[PDB]
Amino acid sequence: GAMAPSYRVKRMDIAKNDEECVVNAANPRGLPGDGVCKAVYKKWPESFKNSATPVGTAKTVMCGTYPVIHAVGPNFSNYTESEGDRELAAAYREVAKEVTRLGVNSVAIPLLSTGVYSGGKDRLTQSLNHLFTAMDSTDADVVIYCRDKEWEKKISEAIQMRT
Ligand SMILES: O=C(c1ccccc1F)N1CCNCC1
Ligand SMILES: [Cl-]
Ligand SMILES: [Cl-]
Repeated sequence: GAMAPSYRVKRMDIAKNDEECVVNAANPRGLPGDGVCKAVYKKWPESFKNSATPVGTAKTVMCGTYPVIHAVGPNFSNYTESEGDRELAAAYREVAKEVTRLGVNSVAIPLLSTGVYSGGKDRLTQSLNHLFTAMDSTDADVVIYCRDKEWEKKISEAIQMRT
C-alpha cells in the first residue's frame, strides 16, 4: 500500500500516467473505441486481448507486466438514470477489487461514464462520488485524469474538501 494513501488529479492524457496500473474507460466488447479508450488502445494494444466484459464490471489484462483494468461504465444513452447509477457504482467497486488484488501502490483512473457515455449530462460529481465510495477503503495512491480545466478545478476542490 502507499505510506499515506492520497487522491490527486491531473489534466493530461492517462496514456502518459506515472502510476503502477491504469483503468481504461472501456466498452463491453473490447473495441478500440474513442477518447480515453482509444488513447489506451494506442499505448497498450496488447491489453485488449480478451478484454470484453459486461457493463458494471472490470477485467484486467496485462500489457507486459503493466496492468490495464478495463472498467465498463454504463452508456447513459441506453440506461435509465436509476439503472445507470447502479451499474456505474458497480464498475467502480470492481475496479477497487482489481486494484486490491494486483497489490499496486498507485492507479491512474478516469471518470467513468462522462464523455460519450454521459447521455449528454454533466456527471462529474456522480462519477467522482462513486469513485470515492469504491476507492476510499483501498490504500493505493489514486491519480484521477481529466482533460477539461474546469473539471480539473472541480475534482481538485472535491478532493481538498474531504482533507
Ligand atoms: O462529460 C462531459 C460532459 C458531457 C455531456 C454534457 C456535459 C458534460 F460536461 N464532459 C465535458 C467535456 N469534457 C469532458 C467531460
Ligand atoms: Cl497530454
Ligand atoms: Cl474531462
